[PDB]
Amino acid sequence: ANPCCSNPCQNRGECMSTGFDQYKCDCTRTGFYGENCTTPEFLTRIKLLLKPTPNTVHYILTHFKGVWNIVNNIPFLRSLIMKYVLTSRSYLIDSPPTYNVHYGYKSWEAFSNLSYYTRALPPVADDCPTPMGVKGNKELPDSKEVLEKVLLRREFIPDPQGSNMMFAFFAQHFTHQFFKTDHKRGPGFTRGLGHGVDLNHIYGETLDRQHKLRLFKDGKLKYQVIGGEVYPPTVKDTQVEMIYPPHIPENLQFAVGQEVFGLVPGLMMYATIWLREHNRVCDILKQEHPEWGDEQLFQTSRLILIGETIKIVIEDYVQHLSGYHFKLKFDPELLFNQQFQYQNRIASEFNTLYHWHPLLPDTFNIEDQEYSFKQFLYNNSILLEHGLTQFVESFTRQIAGRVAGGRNVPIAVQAVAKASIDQSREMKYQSLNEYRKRFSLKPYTSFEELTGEKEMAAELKALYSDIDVMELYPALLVEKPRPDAIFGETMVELGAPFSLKGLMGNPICSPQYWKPSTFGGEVGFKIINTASIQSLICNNVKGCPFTSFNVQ
Amino acid sequence: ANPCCSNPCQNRGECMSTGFDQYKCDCTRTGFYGENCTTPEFLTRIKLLLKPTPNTVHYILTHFKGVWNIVNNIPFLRSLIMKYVLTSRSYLIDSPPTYNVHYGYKSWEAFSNLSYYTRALPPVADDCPTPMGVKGNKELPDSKEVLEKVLLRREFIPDPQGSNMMFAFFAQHFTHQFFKTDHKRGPGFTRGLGHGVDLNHIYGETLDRQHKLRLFKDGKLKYQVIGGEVYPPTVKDTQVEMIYPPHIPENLQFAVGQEVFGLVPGLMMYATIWLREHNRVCDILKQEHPEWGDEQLFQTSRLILIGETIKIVIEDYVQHLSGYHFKLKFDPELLFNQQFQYQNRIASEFNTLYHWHPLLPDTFNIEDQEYSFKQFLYNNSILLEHGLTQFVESFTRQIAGRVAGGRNVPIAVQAVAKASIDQSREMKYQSLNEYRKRFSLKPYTSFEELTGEKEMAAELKALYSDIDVMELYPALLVEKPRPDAIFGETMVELGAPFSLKGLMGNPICSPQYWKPSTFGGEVGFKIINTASIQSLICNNVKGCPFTSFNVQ
Ligand code: HEM
Ligand code: HEM
Ligand SMILES: *[C@@H]1O[C@H](CO)[C@@H](O[C@@H]2O[C@H](CO)[C@@H](O[C@@H]3O[C@H](CO)[C@@H](O)[C@H](O)[C@H]3NC(C)=O)[C@H](O)[C@H]2NC(C)=O)[C@H](O)[C@H]1NC(C)=O
Ligand SMILES: *[C@@H]1O[C@H](CO)[C@@H](O[C@@H]2O[C@H](CO)[C@@H](O[C@@H]3O[C@H](CO)[C@@H](O)[C@H](O)[C@H]3NC(C)=O)[C@H](O)[C@H]2NC(C)=O)[C@H](O)[C@H]1NC(C)=O
Ligand SMILES: CC(C)(C)c1cc2c(cc1Cl)C=C(C(=O)O)[C@@H](C(F)(F)F)O2
Ligand SMILES: CC(C)(C)c1cc2c(cc1Cl)C=C(C(=O)O)[C@@H](C(F)(F)F)O2
Ligand SMILES: CCCCCCCCO[C@@H]1O[C@H](CO)[C@@H](O)[C@H](O)[C@H]1O
Ligand SMILES: *[C@@H]1O[C@H](CO)[C@@H](O)[C@H](O)[C@H]1NC(C)=O
Ligand SMILES: *[C@@H]1O[C@H](CO)[C@@H](O)[C@H](O)[C@H]1NC(C)=O
Ligand SMILES: *[C@H]1O[C@H](CO)[C@@H](O)[C@H](O)[C@H]1NC(C)=O
Ligand SMILES: *[C@H]1O[C@H](CO)[C@@H](O)[C@H](O)[C@H]1NC(C)=O
Repeated sequence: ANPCCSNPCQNRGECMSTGFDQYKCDCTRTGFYGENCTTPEFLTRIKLLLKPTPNTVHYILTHFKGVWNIVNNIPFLRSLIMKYVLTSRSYLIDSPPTYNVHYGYKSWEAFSNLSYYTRALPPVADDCPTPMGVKGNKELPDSKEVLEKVLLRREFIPDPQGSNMMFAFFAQHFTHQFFKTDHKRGPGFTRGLGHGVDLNHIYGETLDRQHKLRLFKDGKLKYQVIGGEVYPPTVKDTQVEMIYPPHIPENLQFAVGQEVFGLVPGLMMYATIWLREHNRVCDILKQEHPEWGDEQLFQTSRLILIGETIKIVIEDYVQHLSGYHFKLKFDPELLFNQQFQYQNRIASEFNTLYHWHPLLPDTFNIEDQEYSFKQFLYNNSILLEHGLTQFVESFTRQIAGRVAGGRNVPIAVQAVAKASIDQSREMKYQSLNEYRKRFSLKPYTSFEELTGEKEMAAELKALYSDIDVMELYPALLVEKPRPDAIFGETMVELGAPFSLKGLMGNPICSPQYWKPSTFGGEVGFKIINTASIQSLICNNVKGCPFTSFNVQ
Repeated sequence: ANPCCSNPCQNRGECMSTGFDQYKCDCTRTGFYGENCTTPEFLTRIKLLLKPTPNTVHYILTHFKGVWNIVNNIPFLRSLIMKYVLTSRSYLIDSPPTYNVHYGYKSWEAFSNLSYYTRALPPVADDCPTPMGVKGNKELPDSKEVLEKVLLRREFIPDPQGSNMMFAFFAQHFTHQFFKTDHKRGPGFTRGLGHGVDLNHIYGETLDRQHKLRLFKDGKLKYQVIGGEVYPPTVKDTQVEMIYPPHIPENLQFAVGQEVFGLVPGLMMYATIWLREHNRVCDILKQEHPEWGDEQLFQTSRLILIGETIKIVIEDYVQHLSGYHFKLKFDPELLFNQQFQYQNRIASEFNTLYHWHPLLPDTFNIEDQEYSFKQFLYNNSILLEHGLTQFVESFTRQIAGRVAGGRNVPIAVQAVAKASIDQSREMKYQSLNEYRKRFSLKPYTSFEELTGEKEMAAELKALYSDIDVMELYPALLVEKPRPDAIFGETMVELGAPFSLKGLMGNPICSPQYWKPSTFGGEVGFKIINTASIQSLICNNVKGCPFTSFNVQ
């Protein structure tokens, strides 16, 4: 009987109850007034008429290759354009943060406690008649049925943007430093207390773990040689807890920063490349500074690789996803005269939307073999057999699957995609349309509008009845794609504002950090400002193989 | 060894070592260039010709009362002047933070680890030949020697600005939520992980402790009634940990946020006052929101009390130090069109500079009683015998001591003063003049200029030999005060920027937090926006006694 269950307040205003059956919207700063904040101020009307849509802005950025080439080669214009991509999205995220799984009103508990993931929209209250609020049946549809009807794979669908296994395993590698759900406490809690890109997946969370993995000479990380080739050290040597099953022998239990990376050989491939990069950067700084000791050689090297990570994510990874002919840029200076809060907190909804399991193929194709999931998982024997070089050639070739578009989730991993739906409801996620309004988008008026077709749309109607009851995770994996694109509209417009805050809100982008002495001089600063996915591979893998986040 | 020991790089330039005996300065965004960042850019010269000194500004806000009398009453103007006091300060503090006691270069470990206090200037390196880097003798003067000669009180010196014991105990009480040193680890570490105004001294550091302190009905805090007067609850009842000497009987072991507050009866005064307040705010919030439950009551009250703390801090407490005829405002909307980061980290030098033990009188005077240190400390029966009303009346009347100007630390607490000296040296603090430069003040050119007299200057020159080797903390309590003022130049110009960062950087002062609905309605917002020390006492002390931070 909470009178805010129906989400009455609009355009980002806030609902407060003023009696057992009465509510009241606080419209402050929202550019609208009236009972439910639906009447615009004069200025706000003009702003709306002149502002374009996400789908129109997408057209321009993905057409006119000749105009964008002129723009891409004038340094001054390129910067101005990129500034606009950055600034036009900051307002979409709340920072300092606000809600979480247990708090639908701003509290000190919801602000102070770094073990929760924060939330873009608050959770439906426990005393609301229906799960979404006051719309829909008493219980949501069966998740197993949604899994089977519109998510699972029949015939493999490839990414028409030509993504590959270098890209998928890099997605999985990067993200698994900040997305680390503490399943003991629940779906809405986290073990990455750094909230953002601290490279804990190489160096460890605690100080205790960090020291076990360090050599204490020349700033380096422990390692071992097998087959005349540098690999991570063992568990028997170092004492770092890893999640292996007991039938793995001692000499194959590798130790790295992220306790879970032993369970896939693609994770452990990047694992070894990033480790090699650290020790390579140690050698560079050592020559520049023979006066430096072990700690400063280490602590500076970590700063450089946080620089490299962010650089590649913006100019190779997000560049590849985007589709754009415009060349994106990592250059923190664009924000020094703007209103940016250098800070971040991981949103539950960012974790949920990044479950891109439809990328994974039915088999894994290295050299002359086709490995199955049961053969691939837990099996580092494969790595040593083939070597880093063969892995890179082979995974640059193999094509990954389409995320949006529906019905392309691998059966090996059906359990996982079902968990995504169940844990959403358990965390009390508001509906798709309330989430699209939250990020300034037009609500879908039908299931056919969502999927751009008739078969899955017809299924989804029968199961949900009202389009305003449709859920976020499933909608993302079924949404109509952009032309020859990997993703739909909702994925990108929610995904991007979350991502940019965790990349640019890193303290090394802050004015007082972003200067050459921070990283050991000009020589260091240049590693960050010329890093790429192709050089990361070439510097650290025998014979310097060609690579890319797309098939050729 | 280290070729940056002599502190070459001026104007905030950062020193780096490019080999065993050769350095380099990073002048990025300083305004200067050249080997040591000393050659000014054109606009920098121009700005230094127009900027007035801090003493010029001080004189202007403390004269012209007929002109400030009009400004105050015309709200348009008032706001423009506050916005000047707020923004003129901001360039001084590093936010995100940078250094700490172990790291004199920037590092993930220094940024990431919330257990340290931060550092405004970096530590002096270990392998430097002297304590201040290169200047002075092998070792500093004997701290006993320093303490006895210029710091200890001979005869009591009253504060010319009329500061009383209400102000003494508000200072101690208020700041002991974020100055909470971890003496097992060492002086550069903290137990206060909110690095700010979270009010852990009323509610607790951990969710564990807070729950033990709460009533779980109407959002209230637990309490007991002794002779018709409401006091905090026992340790028996709560199970919360406090620090009492063995002889204290079960019924006088009170339970409060900060575990150390039982030791001093003046602290217990304010802890009982704010507890009565919290519960008072709950009763109001229930007449308004009879729908609400226990969590939402407790949590909105705790948000409201934070705002009252900040309100009273700026418009009574800091207003009283200032001596200004102009009336300060607490208004978060003044920073909504400025660049300002909404975060903070407490800094060692803030901790050190706020050891204002010269405030303490020779005895604590209540009704017709003059209690000694020995009698006053650890003895809460004194508070139960006289009662809140009479504690307030007595403390509104009793003048506290002058801090600056020398020779006013009372003997009882001399070991504290010495420790302040010795711990600074332990934490490798730099010189006084290195700190004055850092906050854009003029370095002192002699001990006589610093003190404004002859006798202490001669004894200090005899000990230190060179003005450039003088230490920060003893300097603060020796400094020539402003005309009839409690402090001098240095204390304020370092103090104010650190503090405004802790007041205004509070998450409750951002755009998304600062609006009626965060505080449960317009009623709740009114309780912050008309808060004062006078009303805090009036509503929570029997007979609404008159109070103030200065003797009539
Ligand atoms: C063979 C490779 C993979 C396997 C075996 C796998 C399987 C799993 C499993 C079992 C979970 C735990 C879910 C739960 O218990 O509820 C998980 C989490 C997750 N996966 Fe994968 N997945 C793989 C590849 C990927 C890829 C390519 C991505 C794309 C970036 C991805 C994204 C995620 C995300 C975001 C989570 C949640 C992380 C967290 O909250 O802790 N996964 N995966
Ligand atoms: C009148 C009774 C007081 C006594 C007996 C006293 C004595 C002491 C002692 C023994 C310590 C170190 C041990 C501890 O943490 O308990 C200390 C530290 C300190 N004192 Fe006091 N003091 C008194 C009042 C004040 C006042 C009026 C102020 C004014 C602001 C003040 C400011 C501080 C500060 C900021 C610290 C450092 C605390 C920390 O870092 O944890 N004290 N004092
Ligand atoms: C961030 O929020 C979390 C959720 O509130 C806190 O984690 C919770 O800490 C509680 C104790 O401080 C646990 O409460 C349980 O309480 C009973 C009653 O006293 C105890 O017997 C139980 O042992 C205790 N724990 C368990 C596991 O039963 C909560 O369980 C615990 N976690 C969860 C998921 O609820 C964090 O402490 C908080 N952060 C901070 C700094 O306080
Ligand atoms: C933030 O900073 C603090 C300083 O680095 C950390 O506190 C230190 O944690 C260490 C744990 O790794 C303690 O180590 C002691 O010393 C040896 C070193 O080899 C260990 O084996 C011992 O087990 C350990 N204990 C004893 C009794 O020797 C440090 O002593 C400890 N304290 C201090 C004052 O330095 C914090 O851990 C750190 N937090 C994080 C998250 O990084
Ligand atoms: C808007 C634009 C340029 C297309 C864009 C696309 C992005 C990202 C950022 C931007 Cl600005 C970051 C992404 C990530 O971090 O994975 C992904 C995202 F789908 F959002 F998840 O693609
Ligand atoms: C510049 C002006 C207005 C005089 C000023 C004075 C202050 C403070 C803030 C300002 Cl803006 C805060 C203070 C504190 O927190 O105790 C003290 C300080 F001495 F600085 F420590 O007095
Ligand atoms: C009450 C604390 C003083 C006892 C310790 C002896 C310190 C001696 O110090 C002397 O004190 C004289 C009298 O105040 C001053 O005139 C001298 O300048 C000073 O050197
Ligand atoms: C693991 O990989 C090895 C090496 O190719 C292979 O022979 C073996 O069958 C795999 N083991 C399992 C349990 O699948
Ligand atoms: C504390 O003061 C009271 C008077 O209020 C006195 O009776 C008592 O002796 C003192 N207590 C102790 C433990 O010294
Ligand atoms: C808000 O709009 C109007 C009042 O202007 C009212 O008819 C409507 O019922 C209000 N809110 C909802 C959720 O219907
Ligand atoms: C910096 O100042 C000048 C260079 O202009 C040089 O003579 C001097 O020795 C340098 N170092 C120091 C410590 O002043």
